[PDB]
Amino acid sequence: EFYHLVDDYGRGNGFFDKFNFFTGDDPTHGYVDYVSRDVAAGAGLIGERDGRTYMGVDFTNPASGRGRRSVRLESKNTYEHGLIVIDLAHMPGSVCGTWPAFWTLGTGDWPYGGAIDIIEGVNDNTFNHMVLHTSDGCTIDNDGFTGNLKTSNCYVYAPGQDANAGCGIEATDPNSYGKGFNSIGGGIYATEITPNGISIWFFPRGSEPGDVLGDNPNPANWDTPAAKFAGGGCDWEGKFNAQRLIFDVTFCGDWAGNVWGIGGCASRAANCVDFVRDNPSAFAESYWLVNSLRVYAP
Ligand SMILES: OC[C@H]1O[C@@H](O[C@H]2[C@H](O)[C@@H](O)[C@H](O[C@@H]3[C@@H](O)[C@@H](O)O[C@H](CO)[C@H]3O)O[C@@H]2CO)[C@H](O)[C@@H](O)[C@@H]1O
Ligand SMILES: OC[C@H]1O[C@@H](O[C@H]2[C@H](O)[C@@H](O)[C@H](O[C@@H]3[C@@H](O)[C@H](O)O[C@H](CO)[C@H]3O)O[C@@H]2CO)[C@H](O)[C@@H](O)[C@@H]1O
Repeated sequence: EFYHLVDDYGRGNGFFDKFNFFTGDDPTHGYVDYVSRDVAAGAGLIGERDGRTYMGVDFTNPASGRGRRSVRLESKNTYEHGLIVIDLAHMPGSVCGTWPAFWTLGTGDWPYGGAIDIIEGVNDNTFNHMVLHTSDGCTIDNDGFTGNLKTSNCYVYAPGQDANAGCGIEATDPNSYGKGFNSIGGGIYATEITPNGISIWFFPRGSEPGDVLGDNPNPANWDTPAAKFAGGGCDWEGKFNAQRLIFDVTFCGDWAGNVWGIGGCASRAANCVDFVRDNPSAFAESYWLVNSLRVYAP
């Protein structure tokens, strides 16, 4: 009745076995060096921490080569429709120079498969930004969510929007991302994909509904989502195909690197790359700590 489990990602090596580790140059052109599973384990970038799954970055060595070492995991399995529930004890902090993201990417050529940014932000951001990226012909309505809509056109080249800004909604809770999120011991992000739209709920630690982690969660009875992407201005079924889950932490690049000098991180260094390269200790908080990752289907 409602939803049923299709995949419990487990923890540790069993969890890592369900992902492919991306090691190519960063598609978002950041100052990052994505390493293999073996190199990551050898550098302490991945592992298990008291039953929870850890994924972080190099906060020890001055960077060299492509950039600061990190990992990008992309799930082996993909999902058409469903409910993605992640319980995090910790997420990458609001650290200057960083650009963490837990998101989904459709199959096929970009951007026809669509993409969903569930948890994403840059540098010293306070609020989480939930965003969709699609081909042309997809805009969203203004109701059904607690967050504040920033952009309404999901097309990667929407007319007056920055390139690939997509259609984003900003959370109103300062504990929805980074520093605040970690200070309260994290929380739960549930993402629902249907042929009529996408919804994302953020439940700060201890405020989650009693069935969110169980066998049959029912979003219909949950409080208002933080972000809802729906409306007749988009063919929801056609704009998104099978999605794979992705975890990553990049540095500088297209977004973080370009807004480095405009925000509160500007005074830290002349530029993002210099900061990330010479201040390894600043990235200790840039890690994911997963309590559980479960995917359900209608
Ligand atoms: O166009 C050249 C490459 O595109 C790759 O697709 C990328 C896309 O280019 C990139 O902008 C996008 O970045 C993601 C954001 O859209 C959003 O979803 O947030 C993500 C997390 O921060 C961010 O990475 O990612 C797309 C998928 O990697 C093609 O994959 C690549 O083959 C092609 O050369
Ligand atoms: O290209 C040089 C030019 O960059 C401007 O900064 C842009 C950057 O180029 C864009 O790629 C970036 O876009 C972000 C998206 O990639 C992201 O997915 O979503 C965010 C959120 O709304 C987008 O901002 O935006 C920045 C800032 O507009 C510099 O401003 C400009 O001076 C420089 O010449």
